[PDB]
Amino acid sequence: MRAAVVYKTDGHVKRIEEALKRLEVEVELFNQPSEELENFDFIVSVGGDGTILRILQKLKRCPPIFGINTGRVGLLTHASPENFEVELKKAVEKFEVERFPRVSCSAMPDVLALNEIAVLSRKPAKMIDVALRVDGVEVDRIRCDGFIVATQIGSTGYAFSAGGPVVEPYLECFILIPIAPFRFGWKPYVVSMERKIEVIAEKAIVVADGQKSVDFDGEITIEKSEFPAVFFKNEKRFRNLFGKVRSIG
Amino acid sequence: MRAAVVYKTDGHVKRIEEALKRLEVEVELFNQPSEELENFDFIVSVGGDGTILRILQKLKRCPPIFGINTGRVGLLTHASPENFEVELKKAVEKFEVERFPRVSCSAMPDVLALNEIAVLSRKPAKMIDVALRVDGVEVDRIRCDGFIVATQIGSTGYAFSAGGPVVEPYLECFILIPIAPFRFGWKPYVVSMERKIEVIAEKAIVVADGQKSVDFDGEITIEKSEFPAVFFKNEKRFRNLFGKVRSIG
Amino acid sequence: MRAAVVYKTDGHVKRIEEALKRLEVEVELFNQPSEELENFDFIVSVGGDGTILRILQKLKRCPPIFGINTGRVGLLTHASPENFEVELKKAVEKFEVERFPRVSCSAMPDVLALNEIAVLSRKPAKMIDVALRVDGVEVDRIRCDGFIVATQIGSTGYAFSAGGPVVEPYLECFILIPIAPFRFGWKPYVVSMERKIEVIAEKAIVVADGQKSVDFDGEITIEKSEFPAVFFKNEKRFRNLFGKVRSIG
Amino acid sequence: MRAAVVYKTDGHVKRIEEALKRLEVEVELFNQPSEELENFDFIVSVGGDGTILRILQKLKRCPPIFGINTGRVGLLTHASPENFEVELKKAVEKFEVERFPRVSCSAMPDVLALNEIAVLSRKPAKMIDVALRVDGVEVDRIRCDGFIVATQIGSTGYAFSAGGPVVEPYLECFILIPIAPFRFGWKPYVVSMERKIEVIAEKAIVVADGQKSVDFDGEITIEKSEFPAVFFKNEKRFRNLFGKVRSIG
Ligand SMILES: Nc1ncnc2c1ncn2[C@@H]1O[C@H](COP(=O)(O)OP(=O)(O)OP(=O)(O)O)[C@@H](O)[C@H]1O
Ligand SMILES: Nc1ncnc2c1ncn2[C@@H]1O[C@H](COP(=O)(O)OP(=O)(O)OP(=O)(O)O)[C@@H](O)[C@H]1O
Ligand SMILES: Nc1ncnc2c1ncn2[C@@H]1O[C@H](COP(=O)(O)OP(=O)(O)OP(=O)(O)O)[C@@H](O)[C@H]1O
Ligand SMILES: Nc1ncnc2c1ncn2[C@@H]1O[C@H](COP(=O)(O)OP(=O)(O)OP(=O)(O)O)[C@@H](O)[C@H]1O
Ligand SMILES: [Mg+2]
Ligand SMILES: [Mg+2]
Ligand SMILES: [Mg+2]
Ligand SMILES: [Mg+2]
Repeated sequence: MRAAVVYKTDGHVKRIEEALKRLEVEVELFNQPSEELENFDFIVSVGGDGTILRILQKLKRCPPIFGINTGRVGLLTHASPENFEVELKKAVEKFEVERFPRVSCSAMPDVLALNEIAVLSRKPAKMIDVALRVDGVEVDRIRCDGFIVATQIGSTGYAFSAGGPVVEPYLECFILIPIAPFRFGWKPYVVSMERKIEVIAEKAIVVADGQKSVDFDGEITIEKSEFPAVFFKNEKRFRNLFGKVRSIG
Repeated sequence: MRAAVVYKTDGHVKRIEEALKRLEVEVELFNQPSEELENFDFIVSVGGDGTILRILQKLKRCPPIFGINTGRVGLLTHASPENFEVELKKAVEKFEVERFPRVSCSAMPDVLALNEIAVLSRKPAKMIDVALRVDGVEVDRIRCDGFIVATQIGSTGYAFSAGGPVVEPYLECFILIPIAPFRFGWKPYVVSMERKIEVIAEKAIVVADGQKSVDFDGEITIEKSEFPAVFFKNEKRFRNLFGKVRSIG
Repeated sequence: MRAAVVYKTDGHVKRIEEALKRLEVEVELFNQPSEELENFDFIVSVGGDGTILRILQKLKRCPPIFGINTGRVGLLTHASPENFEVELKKAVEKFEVERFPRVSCSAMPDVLALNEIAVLSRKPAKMIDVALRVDGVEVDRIRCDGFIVATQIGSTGYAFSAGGPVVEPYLECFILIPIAPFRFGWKPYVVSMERKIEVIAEKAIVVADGQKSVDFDGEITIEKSEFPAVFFKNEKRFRNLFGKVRSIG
Repeated sequence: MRAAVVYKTDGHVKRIEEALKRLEVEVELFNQPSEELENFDFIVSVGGDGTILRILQKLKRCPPIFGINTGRVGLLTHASPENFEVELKKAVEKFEVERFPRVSCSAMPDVLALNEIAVLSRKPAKMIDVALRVDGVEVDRIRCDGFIVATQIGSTGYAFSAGGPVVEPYLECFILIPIAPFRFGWKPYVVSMERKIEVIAEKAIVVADGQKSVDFDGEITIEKSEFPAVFFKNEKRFRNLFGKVRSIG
């Protein structure tokens, strides 16, 4: 097999390359994410969750990702630098994987998002008027700094900061939530990911996973794509969720 | 067919009975629900959502319920008194139903809940220490006035008041949320309804759907039951959710 | 001088008694608070914040209180058991004090509260309809589990749990906030403590500082009293607030 | 006297000018705010609250402002276009005024704010790391979209949208609150307006009342200024607050 090792910082990389060599895996090193990562049997990401999001932005078909967490919280990672070798051995030898859905947005045709699509004001400290439609029916209209359409994996990201619920990773859904809504009452809405979401706003920008962005005016449609994020199986993902969330800062 | 008409107040009853008589349905009137309601082909509830919850408290096997809303919000009802005949005719003639899961609780055998099981302090204005386990793993411990385990149908009830998300009726899940938690940070958790929930607390009471209560100490288990709530299909349930929620008060 | 030492647990008391004798202060020991505490030059509380609230419940005229924290967070305390001697000596030799307003409630004439007056449903898991008036004008009506009228000192107590803001101890105000409000929109209100607050509710109970309660129906009036809680000056009160708050749980 | 009439829209201006003429007031019309407005006895603003904020940005010494609300909620206005002549007459004849403090920030000397100073990320969807100091002590560090330092008048503006409390206009304080904080726990802080606020952030912009803005890096200080906003007395300001807030959208 051949693996790609993607690292934001140079630390721990020689060690990981050595461990992979013991597993009879050929290694190629990447200091930046690349679409060439599609040509590998699996990917080892060294960094936090953002490294993983930036890797995913290069992949349509996704080789399974193994994350070694040097960042902050590491909801998408599998191991720490202090003990990754055993978990990596398990992952390569069993080769069991999990798939989580990614969403596409009509404003950025070739871009996929694991966490969220956010619609924001082009100008900080100015609001936009956002209308939300789900399966063709207008369900809300609200003045806000922006509006988030997150997956369940994104429930612990931007949506969390905006006041959203923590949703377990195996419950497929969208979380629909405004950022700084100028209204007396508002609630996050949690809907089936099989539904079509439309967000309508003028003078806005759309951002996927905090990485890629574009101006738009009028309507954008957001729907589940055919190209999920693929990770090695983390048997502790549900258990670890609650502790990791409490450490978010 | 034979239908039971169950009413909180006697207003509108005679006209609903005459409407059923015109549909060639035999009618029996009930001023309070009873277990006898299982013997009918369908049930027409005249009242708000609480009337429906009280009807369900008496039903294991559930004949389809049609709700005529004389209450405040009416998330579980199908029509208003001003225009119910057309919708009632459609309901009886098509006889299409929807089933929503109910949960059971180990402290109260033979009691089912559509909205929530809530564990509260026995002493008002006094907190209880609550531990929460999901599929056998302790995921949180928190001091609070009480703790709610809600279905998605219950997301617009007690869980809503406690600060929970609005969840669409066709996404099956539990919402796990504290009432007045004494902690710097906390979040609602949304998990699969296939999971087993355990709530552990001393000096508490457990309440199903705001209707039935028992004192308990120690552990209670909450799980999906085999006996759902059955309603005639409301083709506008999803569309109506958003406007109805905004009117909550 | 003579000091009362009030303790919830038996443990650290002999140590505190010896420290006071070295400061030439006669000591009397109390396992429970009583009205006799008014007859002392000052009071040393050994416990958490609840022990201080229970002391205050017995005091109209309030000798200065010095708190030694054996409870959880201790916003009302001055020192810990591990190092209290130097702070106690400074407190007594300087005898500088701080006064924090307490409020009274028309339902319980001789009862005073430092944190809050709370109006709650007499029936567990059932809402009450609460109307709120400030300086004679009805400002809100809401269905809720209860309603809190807190001082700024109470902003880190029940009001905090209900979702209220943290208000610094030297900004005199009321925080008005519902517990589990069944409404799409609601906000905590912060008003001058010179204003008269009226809460109107049927089938309710009123509770002062989580300690003393009575059933009531109709209108209660809540206002600032002439008998503040008196503490030795804590020079680090403002500074310590933020760290202590982050530790609540 | 001489009055300036400032108008966002040109609709009711002729009506207002003729009314001032009846009160023997010399009128000068302004299509937009100018520092020349300082040279009038009073100012009549035709528009919503934003028009008033833009007028104030051009004023150090503030002639009393009378607001005619063509906007949406109009917390700073005194009358609607349908009935302004009676309230305007009372204002000119009694000439009773109210002063509300404005704040300055060190990044923009000579710029004053009535609602808030907000520190925001320069890039949408990108967080900044913000440290907050009050009277010289660091009281929080948080990753967020931005951070708001509001006056009590600003409690119904950006701070409101960010989840802050509603504070009555006659209780002077700062409300310190993050916008979309990436942390498990957070609270708004309400502190005395006598305190000095320092916000520290890199790659940020500071914005006064949603109008004037500048890039900054490092530290900014925010303090109460000597130049309040001056309005004609609105006898119903406290009473109207609660209804106006509930209509915010
Ligand atoms: N308040 C917030 N504003 C923007 N993004 C947020 C916020 N809170 C959580 N996030 C999450 O951050 C994710 C992007 O993570 P990322 O690691 O790229 O950003 P970062 O850690 O702040 O800094 P950098 O992009 O430079 O690594 C988004 O997908 C979003 O879900
Ligand atoms: N804050 C709250 N406290 C208790 N229950 C709540 C609250 N908010 C919403 N509810 C919902 O109310 C439901 C009970 O409905 P019910 O109609 O019996 O209550 P009610 O309308 O307040 O009382 P009643 O109908 O007997 O006059 C519960 O299942 C719960 O989901
Ligand atoms: N969720 C909550 N419910 C009730 N009280 C709360 C809550 N959160 C904070 N408090 C505060 O707790 C105060 C009472 O403190 P007290 O020490 O008596 O309670 P306790 O610590 O829970 O019980 P105890 O000390 O008897 O073991 C109240 O004045 C209130 O301000
Ligand atoms: N979510 C929000 N984002 C930014 N400002 C907000 C927000 N919610 C309320 N505000 C308030 O809006 C004020 C600015 O008012 P302003 O009238 O200029 O904005 P506007 O109503 O969006 O109109 P416009 O941007 O065209 O001038 C700020 O001082 C702030 O207090
Ligand atoms: Mg990052
Ligand atoms: Mg009811
Ligand atoms: Mg206690
Ligand atoms: Mg405006």
